[PDB]
Amino acid sequence: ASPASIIQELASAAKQYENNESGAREALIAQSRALIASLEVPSEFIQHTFWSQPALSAIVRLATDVNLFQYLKDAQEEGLNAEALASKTGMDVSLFARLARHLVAMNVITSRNGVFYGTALSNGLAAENYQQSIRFCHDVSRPSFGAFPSFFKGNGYKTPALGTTDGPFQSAHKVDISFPQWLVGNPPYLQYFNSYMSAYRAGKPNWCDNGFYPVADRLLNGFDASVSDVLLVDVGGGRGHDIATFGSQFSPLPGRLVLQDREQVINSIPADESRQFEATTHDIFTTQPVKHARAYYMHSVPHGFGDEDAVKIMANLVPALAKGYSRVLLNEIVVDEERPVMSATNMDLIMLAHMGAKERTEADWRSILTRAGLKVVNIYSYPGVAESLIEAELA
Amino acid sequence: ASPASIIQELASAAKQYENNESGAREALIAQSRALIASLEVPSEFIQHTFWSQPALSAIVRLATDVNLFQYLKDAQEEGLNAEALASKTGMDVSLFARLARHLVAMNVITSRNGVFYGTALSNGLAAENYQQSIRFCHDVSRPSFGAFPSFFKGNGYKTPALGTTDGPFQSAHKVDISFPQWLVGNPPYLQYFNSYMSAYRAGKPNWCDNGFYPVADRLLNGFDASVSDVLLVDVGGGRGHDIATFGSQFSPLPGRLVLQDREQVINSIPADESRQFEATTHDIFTTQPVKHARAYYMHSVPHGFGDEDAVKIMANLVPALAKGYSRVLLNEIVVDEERPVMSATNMDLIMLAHMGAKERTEADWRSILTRAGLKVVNIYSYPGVAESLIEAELA
Ligand SMILES: C/C(=C\Cc1c(O)c(C)c2c(c1O)C(=O)OC2)CC/C=C(\C)CCC(=O)O
Ligand SMILES: C/C(=C\Cc1c(O)c(C)c2c(c1O)C(=O)OC2)CC/C=C(\C)CCC(=O)O
Ligand SMILES: Nc1ncnc2c1ncn2[C@@H]1O[C@H](CSCC[C@H](N)C(=O)O)[C@@H](O)[C@H]1O
Ligand SMILES: Nc1ncnc2c1ncn2[C@@H]1O[C@H](CSCC[C@H](N)C(=O)O)[C@@H](O)[C@H]1O
Repeated sequence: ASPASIIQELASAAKQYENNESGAREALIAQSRALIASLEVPSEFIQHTFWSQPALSAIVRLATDVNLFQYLKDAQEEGLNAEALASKTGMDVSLFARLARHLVAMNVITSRNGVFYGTALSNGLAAENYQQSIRFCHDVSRPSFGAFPSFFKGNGYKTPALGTTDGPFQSAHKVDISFPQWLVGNPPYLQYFNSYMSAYRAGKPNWCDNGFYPVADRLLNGFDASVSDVLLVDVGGGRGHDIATFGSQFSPLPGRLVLQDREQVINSIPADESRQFEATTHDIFTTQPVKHARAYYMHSVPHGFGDEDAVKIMANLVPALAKGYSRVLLNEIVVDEERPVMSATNMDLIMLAHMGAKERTEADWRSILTRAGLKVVNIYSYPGVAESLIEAELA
Repeated sequence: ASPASIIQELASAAKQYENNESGAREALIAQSRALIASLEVPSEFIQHTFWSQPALSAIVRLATDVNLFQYLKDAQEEGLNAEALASKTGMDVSLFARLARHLVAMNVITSRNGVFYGTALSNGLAAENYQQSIRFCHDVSRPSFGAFPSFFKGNGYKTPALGTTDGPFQSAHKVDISFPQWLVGNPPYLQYFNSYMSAYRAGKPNWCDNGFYPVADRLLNGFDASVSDVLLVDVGGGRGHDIATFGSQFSPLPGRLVLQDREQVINSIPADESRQFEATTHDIFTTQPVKHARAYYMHSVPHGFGDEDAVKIMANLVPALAKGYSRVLLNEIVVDEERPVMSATNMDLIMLAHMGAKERTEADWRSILTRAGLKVVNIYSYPGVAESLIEAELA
């Protein structure tokens, strides 16, 4: 596509974005990246990919060590000049201004008349969960990507056979243990990971939002407390950010909300008297203990496991399902391989770089659910959202 | 700026780009990046910065090990499917398709009906100098950026005092020697660097192009073979790509073209009977041996050196200058600190990450030239071009 036609497509998406159509924001972003790619000469592609972005990642990482985004957030509309910010961060003024000016050039913060100002982005990055996301990605994920060329050359350009212990993660970090075992052994990155799970897709429409999955019609309609008093179990739900969002959207709840994860995750949940869920320890590789709930929900859980393990994770729900009553709700990326998109290839390579795993096509998921004893009822998607919602049931 | 106003600015730049105005291509790219930044939520910024781009750098690096861009270039409009390309590259078909699909999603190659196709970008990246640029950046530059957070935390957030031996480069690569000494000791990266110098700003208007520096009026007009038969000396000109471009644009030449660089650079220049320059060894830290030439040109040379060394590099030209006749032409970035731009902060952080050096403001350069014994005549710039052209003369 020529730049001329992409300029037209971009103008068309801007109209849809002004009219507030679903997915138009993401489409406008996608047209902009296509436009850049159609105009950039290879030397500019080299500079952006290999200079601007590694420098940007490093400075953003450095920002979380010196409290930079928090200070700019506090300054609000007044901002701070380099001398004030260097003094607050304990940095050489000259060094600080050079790093800050790259953030300005990358559109992360703004600058006017020698004063630096926070932005919606940088103010958002000031939050603790984004701070820990940045540290995790730069300290843990980045070296694994850096190891891809040499790891795959050494392994003969093969897909990791075991996934767990024979991937680029193990080579980058010079261990022979799995990524989950590495996290348990390497504080503070396990708790950084748990904060990260509330940030990696934040601000995107959730499965239970309007026009995505019909929660009311499929779950609340026909809820039967005589079958079970449990409305929804979130299997592997982290610190509970997804299940809490569910409860706030469908209150008063007709039944209980049960969060299931690892003990170290459950024990890190901060106290809250307004909590609408019960936090419980469960191992996804044992049989589901909550029997006959109206819904079992998983989000980004079996995508981190090979086929044999994914089948076990789904099969372990089967003994708990009430026939004709219990829904299985799998919130995962469904890869369309004829239409590759960043949101799907991103997570795919993240799975390869940490778990040695992969994102799956619709035929892939159907095969896994069938081997588990489940059958697909319907698959729901939403424009601009990475994940689909697969509703399954007892085969 | 709201997205609405940026959409308007983008439409205005597209008109200027259609009318072929100078710098309009770069301006259109800049508006697109601003638009993306105004629409992206922080989770998408995290995914792009810390997932998409490190993965993209790694795959592009892997591509140079398996000859991928060259194969797609050879396939021309027919393209290749994953099975054909995996067979040619010696890669697992599944592994290859996942990596290739990320290149498609990042707009580096295209895909239709399961067939992958080269692009202007990927076909350009197939050239040997871009191949070696990619290896240099991923193997040498990338680790240095990755070391920024921990290096500056360890050094108290100070500008490298010596620059040469006390910077993030030394920490990333675990040496105590300077970057130039490291290159000499680490084949093949020195010759990769020399290929890289012909790629890092290729495709951009040169200083001697129309509407930039008036070569004809300032140099050719008034050329005097009785003063010297040398028209232009390129001091530190690499393998000669800049001086060869000069000769092809201003032929028949009234005087000689002299290239000066390190012996290992001169000795790597491939033979060419149509060569219009004389390749000669010279050390920029000794007095200029070519006396009274019409012009002495440097491009991206003193920007890699601290103030004391930059002064010496410029002062070493002074004994060779013919008063009233010899021009000094310094082709370097001139940083406008009130208006930060990617092309200037990019190179600034590259200087920090390799040389422990920095890009300079106009007042910075004037101070250096004055201490060297030179005075500025005029400074020329061009829309969208990173470097300016400072014409100096004997003070
Ligand atoms: C499915 C898993 C990880 C797979 C994954 C993701 O699901 C998501 C969304 C992201 C990444 C990731 O690796 C990532 O890096 O960014 C986002 C399980 C990882 C295991 C534990 C933390 C348990 C440790 C214990 O034993 O207690
Ligand atoms: C000014 C120097 C480097 C400074 C620099 C650049 O001028 C440019 C354009 C780039 C980088 C860079 O480091 C870079 O990384 O990307 C582009 C001199 C480096 C020394 C030698 C190669 C001599 C070795 C011997 O002794 O023979
Ligand atoms: N064996 C196991 N038993 C229970 N939970 C597990 C588990 N292995 C991994 N998990 C959990 O699976 C989750 C995967 S990350 C996804 C978290 C959350 N559902 C979200 O999308 O935001 C983590 O919370 C992790 O602790
Ligand atoms: N002491 C020295 N004497 C001569 N040349 C030197 C030198 N130190 C570094 N150089 C040269 O300075 C150049 C800097 S990189 C710039 C290369 C070229 N002018 C371009 O812009 O494309 C390299 O070619 C390097 O070999």
